[PDB]
Amino acid sequence: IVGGTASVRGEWPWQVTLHTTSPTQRHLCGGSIIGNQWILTAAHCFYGVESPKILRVYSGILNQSEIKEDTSFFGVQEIIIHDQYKMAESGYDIALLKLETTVNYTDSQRPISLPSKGDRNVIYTDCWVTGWGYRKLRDKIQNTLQKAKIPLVTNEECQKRYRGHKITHKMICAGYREGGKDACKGDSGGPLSCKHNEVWHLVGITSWGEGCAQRERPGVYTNVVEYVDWILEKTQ
Ligand SMILES: [O-][n+]1cc(-c2c(-n3cnnn3)ccc(Cl)c2F)ccc1[C@@H](CC1CC1)n1cc(-c2cncs2)cn1
Repeated sequence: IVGGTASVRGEWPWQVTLHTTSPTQRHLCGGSIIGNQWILTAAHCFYGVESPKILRVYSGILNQSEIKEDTSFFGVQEIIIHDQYKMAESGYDIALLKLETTVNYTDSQRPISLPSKGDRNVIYTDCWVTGWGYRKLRDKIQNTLQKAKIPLVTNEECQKRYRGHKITHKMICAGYREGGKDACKGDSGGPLSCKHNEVWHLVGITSWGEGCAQRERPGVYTNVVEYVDWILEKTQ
């Protein structure tokens, strides 16, 4: 996260850190708890992942340094990537992880609701991106989970900033015109979380962008409301 600040324990309890363990263990992507055995993340995260065997899901983590050889994690039973996914910039950047067992929810590990039926025309004004990613283009994964409030941008404005890409209704864009706050490398797959009537909703999945926090180049997010039927179908 560029231009963000440190979170505290329990502040974003649906946020998980997905680790790969091949050829060495490291943070791969963010993700969001949406059910006791279900994580929602980005399909691009699994580029070069040979199978679910090498994945570890860690929840209730504030600092990456908390993760040691005895830290509990969830195994991944199945990776479900959208059938039309080809690359993040073309859309369909969405994946479900089915865990091998059920999260018992606690103060530090909680689900986030999907955008609610009948809320299609809600204007979200309280949206936050979170993650352990770079603070600038040439950086490193951060120890403490970071947060930044970022305003949504209309798809018309977003298309004007990305005339070489097709910005569809299945994407949502977010950023300041002057830049300075954005997701960056290592934040992909995590949530764009928006609070409405004091309830948090998973509005976006961090997906792609031209650079990090550049002027007039918003971050692009998978528009979760447009995949609710797909999510319900896979998780039934
Ligand atoms: O995470 N992440 C974020 C963005 C991104 C950007 N960025 C544009 N240029 N950089 N970021 C801007 C706006 C928005 Cl919304 C973004 F989602 C693009 C790509 C990635 C991921 C894809 C990898 C997982 C397949 N990635 C992770 C790493 C590293 C991990 N460990 C050390 S490096 C490098 N790439």
